[PDB]
Amino acid sequence: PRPTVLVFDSGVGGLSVYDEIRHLLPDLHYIYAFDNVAFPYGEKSEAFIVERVVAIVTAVQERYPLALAVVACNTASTVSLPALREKFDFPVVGVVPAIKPAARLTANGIVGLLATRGTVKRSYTHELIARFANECQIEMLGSAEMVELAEAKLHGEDVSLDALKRILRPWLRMKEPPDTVVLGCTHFPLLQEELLQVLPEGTRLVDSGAAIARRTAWLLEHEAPDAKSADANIAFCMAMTPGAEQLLPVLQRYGFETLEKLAVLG
Ligand SMILES: CC(=O)N[C@H]1[C@@H](OP(=O)(O)OP(=O)(O)OC[C@H]2O[C@@H](n3ccc(=O)[nH]c3=O)[C@H](O)[C@@H]2O)O[C@H](CO)[C@@H](O)[C@@H]1O[C@H](C)C(=O)N[C@@H](C)C(=O)O
Ligand SMILES: N[C@@H](CCC(=O)O)C(=O)O
Repeated sequence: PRPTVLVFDSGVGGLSVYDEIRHLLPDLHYIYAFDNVAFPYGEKSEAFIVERVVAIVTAVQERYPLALAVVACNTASTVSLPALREKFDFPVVGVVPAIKPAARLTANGIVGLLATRGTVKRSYTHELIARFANECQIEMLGSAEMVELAEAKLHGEDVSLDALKRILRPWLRMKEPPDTVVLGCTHFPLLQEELLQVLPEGTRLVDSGAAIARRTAWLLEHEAPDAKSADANIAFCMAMTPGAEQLLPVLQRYGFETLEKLAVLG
């Protein structure tokens, strides 16, 4: 039996964070849960999102006591953390765009932020940009379409590079584009290869994955309750739809043998 860790996202983006966590802590009892019923969260009202994520974690907790939970979703983290930390007695990890380290890595002072449409309109974002990136200029680019490209990719469809170039056209037309790009959407690291083929040579991609993994390992050491299981890793969807089912092969490649429907009360 090993500590049970939940990794949550509205869709497949959570898998990029999970991938980093499992690389650091490979023997844990992982539970991956994705809200295919309410995806995408980017458009949704914040009041709905908070209630929804709290309800999903509540349902997961009923199936398995949790040692720790990761909200590997930018559009949910910020607004949901206080509520989740109040209701549960296990540490909760959140995610915010890696602007801070990107600001210390840029050489030309131009830092780009790729996030979903809803994330670039949040006050939480605008604030972080001023708090740890006062010495550099931030180029924001929100794209709900890129999220879909990531979803498509893990569903078996090939990513159209032309679609990406179009989305990134603004940056490709810059005299001096960002030399550092923050992936502020957990779906984006999944498109790393494609992004590197389209973005100008020398662009460095930065995300929160490895840092989340380290934070997870620290919490499992200094805060997580003794909640463990010997059961194999499992993936939960909120509705057994063709779309969710189509993720089975990828989920299996990621280490989740089974995909089951989770009953949620919210
Ligand atoms: C060990 C620690 O306290 N880390 C905090 C610190 O990040 P810093 O860049 O200095 O170091 P790092 O831990 O290597 O993190 C790198 C980057 O990864 C991301 N990161 C890291 C840890 C985490 O739990 N969540 C997260 O989103 C951040 O964008 C951070 O900017 O400063 C960041 C900016 O304030 C914090 O988001 C980050 O997480 C802490 C644990 C935190 O409070 N995170 C938020 C999400 C929360 O729990 O409410
Ligand atoms: N994984 C995405 C979720 C995108 C969405 O649901 O709109 C994020 O980090 O917010």
